Amino acid sequence: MGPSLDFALSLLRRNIRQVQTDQGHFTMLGIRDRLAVLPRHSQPGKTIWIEHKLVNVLDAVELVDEQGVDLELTLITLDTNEKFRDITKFIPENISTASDATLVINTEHMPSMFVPVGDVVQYGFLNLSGKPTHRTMMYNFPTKAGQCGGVVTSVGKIIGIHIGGNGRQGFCAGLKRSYFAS
Ligand SMILES: CCOC(=O)CC[C@H](C[C@@H]1CCNC1=O)NC(=O)[C@@H](CC(=O)[C@@H](NC(=O)c1cc(C)on1)C(C)C)Cc1ccc(F)cc1
Repeated sequence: MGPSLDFALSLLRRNIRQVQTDQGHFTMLGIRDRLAVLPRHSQPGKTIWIEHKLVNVLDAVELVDEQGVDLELTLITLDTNEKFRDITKFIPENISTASDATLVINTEHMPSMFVPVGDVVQYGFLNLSGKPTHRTMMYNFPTKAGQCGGVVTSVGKIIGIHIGGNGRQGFCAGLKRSYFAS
């Protein structure tokens, strides 16, 4: 509710970017330095649109956890002029569920949008259009196409990235701090 909403708003300007790839429109969380995270499904190429600018991509590396499981997110590094404000400290050391979370969407079509998704609960194994992953979490909210990459936040942590849904529920890849270690 209110507390996750205001924390979510504090991330928006400095860290939550509108992007476009050949696959469509996505929300992108910048984490630190020139490092950001996107859904694998966005399939970033050699350039990517960020806000109004076509930006060269330094690399895109699929995020695979310490158990060898693809998390369906890719870590992208960018030929941006400025570094992102470092939000490492807001990514929890442990994958975290949360009550009354906020999902932040920021795309050209859904700009600066805060979605009260309610409680985010453990889900675990998830088969997303035939691609299996784990460590996912679920919220009973009817998320939509165009919300992938959306940032799931608690009172003061960034807990997940929206990756899929079935029309009545939504699912995020869980985040923990070690995923972003250099
Ligand atoms: C570029 C445009 O594409 C997009 O908009 C990305 C947006 C949507 C957001 C969905 C869109 C709808 N409700 C939502 O919240 N995401 C996907 O579509 C994903 C597929 C699903 O959500 C599928 N769901 C399940 O499999 C699923 C399983 C359970 C359990 O619940 N849902 C549905 C398409 C059927 C794409 C994907 C494929 C393979 C993966 F490794 C990982 C992801």
